[PDB]
Amino acid sequence: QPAHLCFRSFVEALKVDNDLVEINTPIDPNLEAAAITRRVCETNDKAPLFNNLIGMKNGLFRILGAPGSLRKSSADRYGRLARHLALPPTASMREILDKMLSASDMPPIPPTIVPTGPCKENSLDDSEFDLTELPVPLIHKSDGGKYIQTYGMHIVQSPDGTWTNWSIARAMVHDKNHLTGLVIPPQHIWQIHQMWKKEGRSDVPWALAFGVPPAAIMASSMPIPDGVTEAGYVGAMTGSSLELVKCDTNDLYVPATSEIVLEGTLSISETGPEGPFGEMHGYIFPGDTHLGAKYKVNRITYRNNAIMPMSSCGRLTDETHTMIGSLAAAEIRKLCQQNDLPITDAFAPFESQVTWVALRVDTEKLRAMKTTSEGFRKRVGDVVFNHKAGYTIHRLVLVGDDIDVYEGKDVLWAFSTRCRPGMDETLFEDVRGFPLIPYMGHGNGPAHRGGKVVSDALMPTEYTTGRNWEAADFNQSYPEDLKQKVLDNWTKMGFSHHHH
Amino acid sequence: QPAHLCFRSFVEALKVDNDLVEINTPIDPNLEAAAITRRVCETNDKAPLFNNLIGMKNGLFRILGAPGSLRKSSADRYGRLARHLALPPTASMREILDKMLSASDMPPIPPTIVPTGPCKENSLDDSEFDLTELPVPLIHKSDGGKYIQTYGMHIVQSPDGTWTNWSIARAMVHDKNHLTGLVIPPQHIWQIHQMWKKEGRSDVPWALAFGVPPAAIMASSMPIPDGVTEAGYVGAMTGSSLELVKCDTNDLYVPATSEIVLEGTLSISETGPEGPFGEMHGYIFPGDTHLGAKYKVNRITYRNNAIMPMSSCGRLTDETHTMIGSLAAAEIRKLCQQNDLPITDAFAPFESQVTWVALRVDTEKLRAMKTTSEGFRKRVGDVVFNHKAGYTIHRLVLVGDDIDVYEGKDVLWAFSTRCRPGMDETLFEDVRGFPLIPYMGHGNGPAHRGGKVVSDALMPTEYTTGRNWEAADFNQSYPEDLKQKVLDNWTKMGFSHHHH
Ligand SMILES: Cc1cc2c3c(c1C)C(C)(C)C[C@H]1C=C(c4ccccc4)[C@]4(C(=O)NC(=O)N=C4N2C[C@H](O)[C@H](O)[C@H](O)COP(=O)(O)O)N31
Ligand SMILES: Cc1cc2c3c(c1C)C(C)(C)C[C@H]1C=C(c4ccccc4)[C@]4(C(=O)NC(=O)N=C4N2C[C@H](O)[C@H](O)[C@H](O)COP(=O)(O)O)N31
Ligand SMILES: [K+]
Ligand SMILES: [K+]
Ligand SMILES: [K+]
Ligand SMILES: [K+]
Ligand SMILES: [Mn+2]
Ligand SMILES: [Mn+2]
Repeated sequence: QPAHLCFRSFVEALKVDNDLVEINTPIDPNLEAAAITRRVCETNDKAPLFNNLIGMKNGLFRILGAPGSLRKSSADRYGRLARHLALPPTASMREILDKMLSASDMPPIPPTIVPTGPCKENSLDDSEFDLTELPVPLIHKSDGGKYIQTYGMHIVQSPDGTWTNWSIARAMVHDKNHLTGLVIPPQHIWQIHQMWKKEGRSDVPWALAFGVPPAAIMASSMPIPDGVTEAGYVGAMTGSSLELVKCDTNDLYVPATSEIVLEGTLSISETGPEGPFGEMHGYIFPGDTHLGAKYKVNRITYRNNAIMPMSSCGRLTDETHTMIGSLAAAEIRKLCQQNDLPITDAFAPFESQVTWVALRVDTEKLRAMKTTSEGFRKRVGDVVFNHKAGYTIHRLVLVGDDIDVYEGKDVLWAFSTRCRPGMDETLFEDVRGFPLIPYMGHGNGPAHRGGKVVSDALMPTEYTTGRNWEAADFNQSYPEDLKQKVLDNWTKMGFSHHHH
Repeated sequence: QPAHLCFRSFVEALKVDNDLVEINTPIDPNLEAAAITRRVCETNDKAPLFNNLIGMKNGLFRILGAPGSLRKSSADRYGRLARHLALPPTASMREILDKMLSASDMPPIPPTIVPTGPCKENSLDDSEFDLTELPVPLIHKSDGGKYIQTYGMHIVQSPDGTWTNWSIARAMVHDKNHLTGLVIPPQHIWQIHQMWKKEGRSDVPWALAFGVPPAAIMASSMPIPDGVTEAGYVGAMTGSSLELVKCDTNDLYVPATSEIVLEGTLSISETGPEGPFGEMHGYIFPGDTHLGAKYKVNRITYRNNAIMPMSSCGRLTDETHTMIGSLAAAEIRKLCQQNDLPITDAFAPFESQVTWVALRVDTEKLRAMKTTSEGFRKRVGDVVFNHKAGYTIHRLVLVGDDIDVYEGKDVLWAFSTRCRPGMDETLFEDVRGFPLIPYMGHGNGPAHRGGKVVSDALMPTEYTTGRNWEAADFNQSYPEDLKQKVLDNWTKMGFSHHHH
């Protein structure tokens, strides 16, 4: 099966790419696996595959860390993401995000039901498993639980059957047969939960599939529109209908090649302690347990020699940056264009801890609008900050066409030199805020409201007559022939490879 | 003579350090020298010494580019700055800035007058030179003149004789015997000019010395206090009285080993076209000529085989970042401490185009103050933004003791995650602004006023009870023994030198 359609094949692809380290000696899921993975993420090393995890029994489980993290070379920096999508390993960020957006104006390709698959190779009923007995990792030393769920896909469906959502949200072990996890507005798992709670009749049928098709976990991490079933979006993106099998204990459908499947319910009434967790912005606040949603597990099914993917998230760079930020930026780009805003590109700079998105403006189109910074900033911020795709993003930076928004150095240069603090900004206090950012949930103001800004790094003439500067750089401040002469003579003179 | 006391010796030191490329074939001062230098600065390469400059006659002149720019390795990143100061080439930024601040509570060591020196080896009177005939560089293709002066020291003295100031300010050739240049408030060359203009009797006696003692050019780039003669500050810093010789045509004194000396006057009445110039923030606005101050040159004296230092300034990284930003930050650190503010460190992040300064706070001392963010931000911003040392800086970022302000990644992390836009900031509109920043002089508001902000990246408990988080990083989220085990086993497992 292709790597983008089968997690087991994706692991082989990473090996084939010389992007895997297999560790066959015993590794402790209590911190050691996650520490190794953390170190990998902070240094852009090869992904670790822990084949001998202390506490693994009856095939549950191996761990793959850092599945969507960065490679060291520039040329295949994003190669792990490209391997989620059947793209060449040298694919650019633009190409990855375009692939992720491509299904937005295609007909869905609904999934195909098949009678069985590898995820049915083994099973454990409610008398045979105990989640406290599995080698679930402690990912950070102060975490409030062992976070089994950092890179699986929750599956929930609307009461009326018309929308089946796939998404990543964290969850930790509560006891032998329950998890607790984050289920917060405006996320689709929360929106569907609310539908069930208003109906009031039953708990939500649920499945959590780990080691799903890589193309599916990418969509699971992306804020595609309300009401859109991710399976059909992934089908359209990949050009193939995804093969799904029915759960044994409910009528939800999981990818046939899922490594591990939990089947059960998401309660409409119960909660339990959840968190704290070392999170995407780089922090844990020890002891800050909150209540979270409570999941009951009724059945486990799994592949022979099952592999659990794990995100050891925190400071740069891991899945919470490469996937959450970039995929939100992609959706924001489209949202802006659909609102008739002249945005060509969007990216969440890693340097901002993916709390900013830089929006590249087609300034020819901007000039034709005959508008001003105040007006344009307000329009852009209303569109983005009032939409779910803008939820995680607290600062938008508008830049003109000379800036490559995928290059954080250039975004920072533009922001720092072209946006006058205060005057060239509009603050938004009456929008949904993202509480996970420390300055929100642990800050001086309301955890759930405000704290957002549009920072206009467009220069005045970009609205009127056109760019009126040249950069004081090698590229722009010397003629072509001279630049070429310098480059041609560079090593000859005494001064100091793309792949590497 | 020691490298920090003699520019010719400094050039030898760079050679000895394997930090020089001598170019002995013809190089054009029309753009080519500066393009090579620009490329060096953008790639942290070796400094270029142009020994065969097209248009050099009768010993005027060779060029050294990139005299204060960065080296590629991390271990001796700041080695060129260390070589200005007699510090080991591995000196940290903290050590360099402490050296630069050390003379602030020492008695000055006034200079020593000597009868002659190398700067007297050759002379040209007013009938023998023509500044349009010298190999003065065109540094950027759209510059409004050939900028002879990018790394020399202007020397002017108060009318009463009590203060002799040394400073860097740009100047370009106007005609055979005049320059134009920037002379703007609140700079000391401007303050002294104003004294002469109010006296109204004569033009200002002036000298411009190129290739001065490196320790002197560092002080020339630093906003030491009003009224303080840089020569005595440099004497105290180095522990040695600087040797100066008298000008021939006026009673000012220049370093004995200066490579090139211009003697003349700075007019109290005349101006001429000045600029545009590709500047420290990375931009030129072609055609934006302004009037500038006008200098008359009466005499040139120079060393045999004179060398002109040149800054090919613009985008990162050159002298305008390494020296202007860092030396302003140093002075701001001291200013804050002298105002009883609990600041331990200050640095202008390169990523901010040296328009921010990050201030590291001793949060134990902060807690004892029993204050709030609003109050503290206002206090800090009043101190800094009302002082000349804060002139160039438009954003102050307050960070706690876990952040190394010399590491821009960590400043950006703290800013992005700990400072809520708007609420955690105080804007300052009624302070002097720095017009050279594009969003000031070419922006939407007053070029000379406002546009400043204090951004508080201290978290709430840093004011009260103490830090209440741990980072989600390898360092903080795993115990010491485990971290060490991981590191010890890193290469054994399959994963991937300080000097490199
Ligand atoms: C790639 C990835 C995504 C997420 C997470 C993680 C990884 C690795 C971990 C490591 C588990 C960290 C936490 C931290 C998380 C977090 C919480 C809120 C917002 C963003 C992140 C969270 C989480 O617990 N809760 C959450 O509501 N969304 C999460 N997302 C984002 C989420 O997958 C996207 O937003 C997506 O669009 C959802 O789908 P839909 O609702 O649009 O169908 N989660
Ligand atoms: C290291 C360096 C410093 C400066 C410059 C340059 C280099 C290489 C060039 C490349 C020529 C670019 C321009 C760009 C410049 C610029 C203009 C205004 C502020 C900052 C920079 C300027 C300039 O034209 N005018 C100016 O008033 N100050 C300059 N300084 C800063 C100045 O040396 C310090 O501020 C110092 O503290 C002065 O001494 P004092 O007055 O305190 O005694 N100049
Ligand atoms: K999703
Ligand atoms: K602007
Ligand atoms: K000075
Ligand atoms: K704050
Ligand atoms: Mn969804
Ligand atoms: Mn001074």
